[PDB]
Amino acid sequence: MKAIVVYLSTSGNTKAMAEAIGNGIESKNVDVQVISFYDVKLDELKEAEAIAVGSSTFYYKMLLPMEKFMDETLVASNPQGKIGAAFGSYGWSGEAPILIAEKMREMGMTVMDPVLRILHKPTDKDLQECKRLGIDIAEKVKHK
Ligand SMILES: Cc1cc2nc3c(=O)[nH]c(=O)nc-3n(C[C@H](O)[C@H](O)[C@H](O)COP(=O)(O)O)c2cc1C
Repeated sequence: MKAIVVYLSTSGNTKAMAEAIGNGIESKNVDVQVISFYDVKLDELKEAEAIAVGSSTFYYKMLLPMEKFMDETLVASNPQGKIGAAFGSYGWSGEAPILIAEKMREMGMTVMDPVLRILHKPTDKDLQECKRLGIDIAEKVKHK
């Protein structure tokens, strides 16, 4: 089975989170690809049993390219009933991962806890939190 970790990142912080989530999924022998939203194909979303989506927060929102990706591409992938996860890096208000999770639920996805947001640059211990989210995603995939 297969998971995909899709992200938007402006300075690398959400990207670092995404790669650590993927490392956690790999560690449980679930296939995974960690990929920027710009490069992901519709078929790759359709193929996946679990889709984790991450964005940083700019002016209290996920950035517009990610909002479009979610409203157009993710909806078109027919994700009803799939495992979802939401994450991102932020500086003080941190709305984007909350908004991502809400969008996923509206789409019919079952969003795992925790929705994971991390201030500024992830420390090593922060990246262990990310790895744990990936382990949890893999275990959820294998349980289904
Ligand atoms: C122009 C700009 C606007 C930002 N606005 C917010 C904001 O409204 N709320 C917040 O929590 N962080 C805000 N941030 C902080 C970023 O979310 C934070 O630096 C984050 O670590 C960037 O992660 P990334 O490298 O994955 O893009 C802003 C940063 C910039 C540069």
